Amino acid sequence: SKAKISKPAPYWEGTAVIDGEFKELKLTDYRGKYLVFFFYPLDFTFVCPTEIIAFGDRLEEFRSINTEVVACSVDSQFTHLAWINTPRRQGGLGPIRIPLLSDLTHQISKDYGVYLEDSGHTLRGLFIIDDKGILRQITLNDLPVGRSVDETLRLVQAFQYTDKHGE
Amino acid sequence: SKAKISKPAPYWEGTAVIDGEFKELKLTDYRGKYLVFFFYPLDFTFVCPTEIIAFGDRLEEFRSINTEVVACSVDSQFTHLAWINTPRRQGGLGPIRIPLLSDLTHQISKDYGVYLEDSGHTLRGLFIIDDKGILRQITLNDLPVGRSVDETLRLVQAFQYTDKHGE
Amino acid sequence: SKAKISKPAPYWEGTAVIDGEFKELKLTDYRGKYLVFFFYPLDFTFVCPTEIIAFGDRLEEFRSINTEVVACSVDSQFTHLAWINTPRRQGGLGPIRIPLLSDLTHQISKDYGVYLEDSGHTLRGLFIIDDKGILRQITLNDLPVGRSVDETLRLVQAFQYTDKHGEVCP
Amino acid sequence: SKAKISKPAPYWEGTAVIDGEFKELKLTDYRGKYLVFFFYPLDFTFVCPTEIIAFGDRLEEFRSINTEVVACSVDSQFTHLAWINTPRRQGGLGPIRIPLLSDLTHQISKDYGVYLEDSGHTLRGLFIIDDKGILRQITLNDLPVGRSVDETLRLVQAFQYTDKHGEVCP
Amino acid sequence: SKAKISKPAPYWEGTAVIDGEFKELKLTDYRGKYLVFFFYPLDFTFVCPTEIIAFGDRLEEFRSINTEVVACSVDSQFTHLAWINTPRRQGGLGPIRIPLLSDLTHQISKDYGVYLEDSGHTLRGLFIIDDKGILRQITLNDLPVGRSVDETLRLVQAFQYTDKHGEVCP
Amino acid sequence: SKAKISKPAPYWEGTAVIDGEFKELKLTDYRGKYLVFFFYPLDFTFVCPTEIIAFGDRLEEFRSINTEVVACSVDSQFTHLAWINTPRRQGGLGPIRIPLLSDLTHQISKDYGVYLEDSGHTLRGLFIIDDKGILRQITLNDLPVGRSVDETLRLVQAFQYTDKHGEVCP
Amino acid sequence: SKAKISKPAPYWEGTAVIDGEFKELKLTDYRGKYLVFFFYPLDFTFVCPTEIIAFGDRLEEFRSINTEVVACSVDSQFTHLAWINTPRRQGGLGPIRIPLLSDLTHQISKDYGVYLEDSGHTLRGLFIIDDKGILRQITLNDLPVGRSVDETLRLVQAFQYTDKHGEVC
Amino acid sequence: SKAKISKPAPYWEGTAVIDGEFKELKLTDYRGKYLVFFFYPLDFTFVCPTEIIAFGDRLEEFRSINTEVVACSVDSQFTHLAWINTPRRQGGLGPIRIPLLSDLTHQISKDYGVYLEDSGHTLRGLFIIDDKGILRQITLNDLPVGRSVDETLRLVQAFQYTDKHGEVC
Amino acid sequence: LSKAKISKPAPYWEGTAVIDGEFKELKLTDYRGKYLVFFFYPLDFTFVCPTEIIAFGDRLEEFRSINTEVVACSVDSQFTHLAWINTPRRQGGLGPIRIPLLSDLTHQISKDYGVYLEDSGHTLRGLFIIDDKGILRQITLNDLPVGRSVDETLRLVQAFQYTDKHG
Amino acid sequence: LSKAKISKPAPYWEGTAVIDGEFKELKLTDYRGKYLVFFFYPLDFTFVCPTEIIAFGDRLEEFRSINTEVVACSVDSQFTHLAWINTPRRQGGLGPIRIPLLSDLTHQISKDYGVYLEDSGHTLRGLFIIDDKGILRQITLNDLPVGRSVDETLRLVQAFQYTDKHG
Repeated sequence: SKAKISKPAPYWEGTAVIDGEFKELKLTDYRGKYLVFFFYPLDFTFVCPTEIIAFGDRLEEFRSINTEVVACSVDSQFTHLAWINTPRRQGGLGPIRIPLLSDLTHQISKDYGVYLEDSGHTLRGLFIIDDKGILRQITLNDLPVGRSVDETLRLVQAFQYTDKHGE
Repeated sequence: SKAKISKPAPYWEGTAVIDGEFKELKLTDYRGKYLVFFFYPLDFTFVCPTEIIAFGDRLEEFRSINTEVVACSVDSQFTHLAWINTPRRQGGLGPIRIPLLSDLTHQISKDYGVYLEDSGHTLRGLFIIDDKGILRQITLNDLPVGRSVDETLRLVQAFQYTDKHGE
Repeated sequence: SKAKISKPAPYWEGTAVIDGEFKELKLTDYRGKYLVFFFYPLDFTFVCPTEIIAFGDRLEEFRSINTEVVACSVDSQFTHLAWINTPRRQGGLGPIRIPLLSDLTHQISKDYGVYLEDSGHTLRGLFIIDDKGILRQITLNDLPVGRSVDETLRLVQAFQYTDKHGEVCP
Repeated sequence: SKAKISKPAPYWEGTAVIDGEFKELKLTDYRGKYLVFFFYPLDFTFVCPTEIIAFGDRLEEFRSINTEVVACSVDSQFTHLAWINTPRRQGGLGPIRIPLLSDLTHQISKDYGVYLEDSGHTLRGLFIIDDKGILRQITLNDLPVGRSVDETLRLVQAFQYTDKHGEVCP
Repeated sequence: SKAKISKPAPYWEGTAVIDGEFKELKLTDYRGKYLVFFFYPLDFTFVCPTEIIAFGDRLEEFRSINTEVVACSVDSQFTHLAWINTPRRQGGLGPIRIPLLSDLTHQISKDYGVYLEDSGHTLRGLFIIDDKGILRQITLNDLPVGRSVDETLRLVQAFQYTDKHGEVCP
Repeated sequence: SKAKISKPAPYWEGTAVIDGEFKELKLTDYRGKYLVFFFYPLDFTFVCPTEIIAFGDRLEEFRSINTEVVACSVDSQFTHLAWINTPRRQGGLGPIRIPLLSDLTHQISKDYGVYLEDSGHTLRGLFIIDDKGILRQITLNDLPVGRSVDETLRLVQAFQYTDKHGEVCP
Repeated sequence: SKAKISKPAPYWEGTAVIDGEFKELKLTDYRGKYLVFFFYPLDFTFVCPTEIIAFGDRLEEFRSINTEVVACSVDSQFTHLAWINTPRRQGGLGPIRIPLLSDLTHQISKDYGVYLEDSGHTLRGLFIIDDKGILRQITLNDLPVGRSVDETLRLVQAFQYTDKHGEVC
Repeated sequence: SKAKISKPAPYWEGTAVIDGEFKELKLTDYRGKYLVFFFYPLDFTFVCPTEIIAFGDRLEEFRSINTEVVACSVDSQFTHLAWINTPRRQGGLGPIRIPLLSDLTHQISKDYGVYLEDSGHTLRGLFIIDDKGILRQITLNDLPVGRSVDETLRLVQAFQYTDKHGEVC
Repeated sequence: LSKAKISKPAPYWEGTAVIDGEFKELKLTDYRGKYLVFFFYPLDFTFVCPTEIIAFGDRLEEFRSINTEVVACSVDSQFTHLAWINTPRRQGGLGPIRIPLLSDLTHQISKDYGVYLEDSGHTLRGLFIIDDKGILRQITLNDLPVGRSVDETLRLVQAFQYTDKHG
Repeated sequence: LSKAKISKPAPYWEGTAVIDGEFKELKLTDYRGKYLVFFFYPLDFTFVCPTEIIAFGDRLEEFRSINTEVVACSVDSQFTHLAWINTPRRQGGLGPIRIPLLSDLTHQISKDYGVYLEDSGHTLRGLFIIDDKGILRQITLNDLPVGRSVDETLRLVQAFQYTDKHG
């Protein structure tokens, strides 16, 4: 694992799905803004994707504080694309406004210390990266428990407040 | 790579989709029969899956010579399941009678020497394993070119003929 | 770091201040209960200890869901006790309901991966350990931003709910 | 093995019998053409050389798609020439149209990953190399089962088709 | 330990409390003066701080012989400041004229060979460093026993004397 | 090389052609007899095979002094059989009384220090091995020059003589 | 160095001059008593050995508190004896009540961390070892500056006091 | 061993007895000529040295084909000279036309692979070296069995023949 | 390990010696241009008469008339050498002496000449003949109980000087 | 490297010696129970008179009356030693001799006694006094041009036997 608090967050690049198209995406495309970078275990499971949907539905609240949100699994960009194109009712994701980055090679998961070598995918990991590319926060959940948009917004707001005013 | 001609084919186990259900599958479940074990690059691409369909449609010809056929990619069993449940017309696989083994951890691809470390999936690799678990044939194609059911049947028939009659 | 989600949380033992007394405290003392185990950077700073006080003031919310809280810094047990004996209105901690564990040697901070080699103290690390001694959650924050009791309770509840009932929803 | 799909096929050079003469033959001599490069186990066995003869007898099918064929075993160039000079009706090879490369030192077999350390000869390995010297295909068979000219032509055609036009179908 | 008699005292730097405020302090800030540099185990313990106070009250005796005194423990500078701000009556140090240097990382203590790996703090170690930065004397005491200001003054005057005049006694 | 004068000749085994058929042959099959074991570079070359034929025709001279002869090259046993089956007139060996051992893996040749890494075959090497498996004599010739049956007979009789009677001449 | 505070003091053994006689001496011979174990650089030098003399002359202040003193240098036992048999007024040490241990091989000096590799003798090192053989105090001085008997006594008394009562205040 | 067929023969140099005089001799002194370079075990033994004698007595058969012979043992040049100055009829070698090279340090024997570590002398090793300094032939015999001048001649003639014409038939 | 090799430069040494009752820095190379007899003796002030040193002392003009110096060495300090010299013979001392007593306090010189006994802390009886070019010509090592002869040493020096000139 | 250490067992040696004109296997331990003077000389048959060996030969009864044997050694073979003995002195030989000449043909004995000159292939002039318990008591190493004295050797042996008994 290369992810260390107060150090540049580890570099990543891959293929994401953004508004239904394949795009090359780099961690460093987000310099100048806070980034919530998070991992989820797999597309197309039998468990509703409440957390991705929750982050998707609430994106303008991140955007109004100069923050982007990128989600990532070990799935191919082709799987992400199909998942998005499957309607929510059939067990799919549906349209989403959050980029789904593919970590097909697993390099990215390993660098972020979230990769489950016995399973082949990640745990639930979330990372808050500031506008200088510095890693400010790490949250790792065992699989059965998701993340909260509200907790994430508090953390982002607090790191931004302390960046300007100290303490 | 651990795959060597005339040596036991390397052991594998994982989750497969077989008739639309998840099943634990082991290379060694096929002892007593010839096995055509093959890898393909990914589910849900924009390229028709002619080869998987071809092998699927022609399965009884393998079965009448005591031969099973298993296909494998680095995709999750959940992705395989969704791919099978997407109709052929929408860019899916449709029903298939061939197990789709998941190599989510990539261990299996690495052992078979078919894993593309820069890409995160396999090339087009096919392996003929006899009823004693011994590896008899290796075919590796660069991605753009598929396999032939007829060539595969010739090879299986020939190895079976030579097992009994020599030469 | 020896701290791995899904594995036995790394063993620790040390001197804690518990109700104004020095007691030997061990991780296995918490077997049979959930444990919120968190690190904080230093006693006696000029910045209000709002986040440690919050946990102690709200401790019954943990205890009513069979969960204990232990706080830890690299400070000695003597510094802990002096901090506790300083009134909040003077910037002290005041009397507190949760053990303050001393990690003077730095071993526990290092095993938890929260030690800052260049500063000599830890960042803000929090760890949720189930009643079987298994690590379930790791929250690590840069120095300037504290933890939430509400978030921590949501996490503990969620882990106990899924411990008993499993999958979240259809 | 140095043989990797998508990488420059491993360089080789040696003495080949070409139209009953010894010539120095190199892999780069084939630049600008596809090359089917295959190994076979041994000259002068009691088993009909049906598979080597097939390739030579059908060579114009390769040449009309800008492809050359070179066969190779661990035998010396002298053994190759003697095999060629033995009539098919005596079990010899007879005159043949494709070079027979000698890999007497075993280096080329080893670079191709087809050498059998315990036997001192190769298995049945075949390699399709594009006109840029890149390896596109590896076919390795156990000893008792030969290669197909038809399969090999299908593969070469498919690689040239996708070299120019790309993806197979919608 | 890096501390060797007749070699430059091991470099150190850190945050010290000097007249009730945080200051960066370096060993090299003392070039041109003798330095009494001593370690004590911990702030805020139940044992009376006799030895630091004795050095403090008697500081002028060192200053009149061009000598500074600096004390050090593994406590943070914030704990050092709180201890100074605690009246001697409740267990504090009270106002003090000597800097309290913080060795929070434990590096300075390790470099001086005074750190106790099993307890997380130092034993009672004292060092006489001359005006040229050279280490002249090492005193190491097990925990229970303090240092004497008079003995320290005798060693300092002895070194200054032999610096200037070489000779002891015919 | 593992071949050392006065030590057991390096063990070997392989397939030999003996009276026109394949036989497994082992160095230890010769215990109780002297063995002339010699290597020649290749079957089927343009240079006349004078030396093998000379050993062949004169075999009875070795047999009458309890000595066997075995020849070896890196060719396969199939090439050895074809060479024997080729009339001397067209470039063959013709019928032959000495076994042709195959060293296809190159192991036996390496063990005897006769292998040429850059050519893939042996130089002209000959070894006299006594009835107790001990190596008594090594002759190594660059390629162009053959061995003499008379010289080989002189060495064999000399060793048998000194075996029995020790002495050379007063 | 093998000398570590709170750990058994490094074992030593060798020939000492005791009472103008050569005797084999061991650290373990001192179990049951406190030991002031001190190294001095060389016999027969041009500077008054008032520091070894001072310990010998005030020896009873150690013994009345169950403490022995042993002095040690890299000189041979023969040289120690010659030094003793040479009168104070003449460069000698004269008769002395404390054992002089020879560290001729330098093993003991190296074990105590007091050996100077470039000069071939020790600095001025003093070690306080309790009745259980545990090292309690280390005093190391650069060559020009001697030890004080009063400070050594203060230290021994303080260790013995805290051994029994544990608690300054 | 450094002696490898087809490679330059390992360089050697040392003192030889040539013509009853000590001379410095080198492998390179032989460039332009074929060299029979042969090792024999020891001077002064109880068995007829008929094998060195045989080479000396038939030396002209070598020289008429541009070939020199040099014999070598681990004995010193002084011993070689004593052996030469001792008459055949008395255990000696007598006068001899071939240089006797001393390998007293054993370096030359070890470089040629002929040294027996347990006995301290060589086996019966012979080396044929061409006019370009390339090693062409190695003959190694167990101690009891000598070399033949006729076979050596046959070998030299054959190398020279094939050097020029290349092709038996 | 020993650095003293016959026919090689004698190992370099430097230290304090007592010369005519005074301390002087002395080094091996001070002797270049002259032959040097350099010998070790085990210790000052033992109960065994210092016969051999006295013997070399008394016969020093025999060495000097053949351009040869003599230097004695033990591991004792230069302060002990001075006391031993300043102690009358009848009291067990050396008495006045006209050869330098070199101190090998650090023991490095003894170790370099291969005469140090690591279990005792002093040297055995070792003697070295070094020629005017600094070359070691002779090594004599005696177990403790047996001393060196001045006559033998003289014979050896004159023999080396003779063959230096005439072979 | 040398194994010869004063006060330790002399290094073991075995070889062929010429004794009274015959070959005999000889080993160091044949001398246990007696003192042994064991010395090396560089070579047989040189142009330099063999004075020292003859000297030890001629004076052998002086050694034997003090329970002491003498054995001479060079790197020459036992065959050369025999020829040298069987060559009359006036012809440059040794002539009849009553000390064993040991052959160190392999050079191991010379190396173990630290007397072998690796650039020349023979030994320097080395002499060893070994007591009746096999203990090395004295080492004398002389550069080539200078020989050993029988009188010194006698003095050294009698001195060791004297202090063995009386200190």
